Amino acid sequence: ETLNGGITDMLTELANFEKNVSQAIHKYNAYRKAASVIAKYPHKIKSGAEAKKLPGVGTKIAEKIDEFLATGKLRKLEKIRQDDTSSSINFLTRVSGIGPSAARKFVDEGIKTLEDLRKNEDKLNHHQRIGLKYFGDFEKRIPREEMLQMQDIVLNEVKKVDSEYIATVCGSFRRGAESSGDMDVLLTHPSFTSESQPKLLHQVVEQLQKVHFITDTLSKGETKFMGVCQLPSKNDEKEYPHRRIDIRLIPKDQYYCGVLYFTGSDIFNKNMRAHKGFTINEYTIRPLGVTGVAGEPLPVDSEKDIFDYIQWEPKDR
DNA sequence: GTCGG
DNA sequence: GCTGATGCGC
DNA sequence: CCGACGGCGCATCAGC
Ligand SMILES: *P(=O)(O)OC[C@@H]1O[C@H](n2ccc(N)nc2=O)CS1
Ligand code: NA
Ligand code: NA
Ligand code: NA
Ligand code: NA
Ligand code: NA
Repeated sequence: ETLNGGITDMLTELANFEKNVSQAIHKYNAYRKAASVIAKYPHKIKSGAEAKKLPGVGTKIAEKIDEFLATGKLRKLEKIRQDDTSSSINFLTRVSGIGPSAARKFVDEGIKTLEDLRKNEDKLNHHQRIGLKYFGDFEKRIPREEMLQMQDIVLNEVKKVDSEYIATVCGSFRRGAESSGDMDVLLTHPSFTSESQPKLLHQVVEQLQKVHFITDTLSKGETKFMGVCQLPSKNDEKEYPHRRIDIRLIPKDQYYCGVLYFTGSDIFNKNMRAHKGFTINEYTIRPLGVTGVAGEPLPVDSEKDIFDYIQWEPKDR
């Protein structure tokens, strides 16, 4: 599955410059679509024309592939990689909270590196400071073992605040994956429905700060919390990395739609979405009509009440 | 940049 | 001060 | 040729 990796690296490299430097998000997704269709292609590509056959690979990406195969490089990438301005803008967006627009502004003012960021705490907002502070940790994957320990803590403390909460760690983790990029937790409580927040999210966040699991807050409102956490390590062991954790308060009757959605995979979702006359979003499933007019959303008490309706487990996905 | 109305 | 627009992460 | 390409919660900015 690494058979066109040079081609795939190139395309992802091009993708990020469109996103972070050119600010062309559709070009970004075009290069990424092209990269992943190629990454799944079971042969070593020999020509751009061979690749052009795949959906998401067009004439310009096929030309690029021909230049890359003939020379092992792309003049445009070589060039843009040398460029002080653009390289810097690209790199700074790796800090969580620095998007393409903040990156450009910093580089305009001569702030180009992490050091530069450090020397100017004042010019960054809260999220950006936390992303700087944990820059290295956030780029690390989380082994399954550590996620299990993190899960242990979350369920214990959620249940302790109130035994009637229901919390589920979603993401790749729930799919059995050997590692994860962060922790996505979905939270509900029987007294929170589509027509209902009484500090339900807040008092959970607070409990996990109280036992020193949550260490920082990127953002926090009534339904979505974004922050940082860390496992305790014993007296004379090296610290675990700081880790990203999100917690979502969803109403009881949308939980399982939410669960499914944040369970992923992104691939299987977009897939089963289009796959019959039903439409699905993170919240609900609605039946259509003639034009395609969504009727009222259907009740749900489980994940598998949804595997009724298209005639369609997380292990697989 | 690629697709498709 | 308040409303809506934009930036951002995912 | 020429528009679609994803949408939503929170923080923060621009404007009144
Ligand atoms: P994060 O990287 O934790 O992804 C998990 C969930 O998937 C959904 N998702 C992923 C990527 C993007 N671009 N958009 C998106 O909605 C929601 S968070
Ligand atoms: Na641009
Ligand atoms: Na094609
Ligand atoms: Na960023
Ligand atoms: Na995730
Ligand atoms: Na992730």
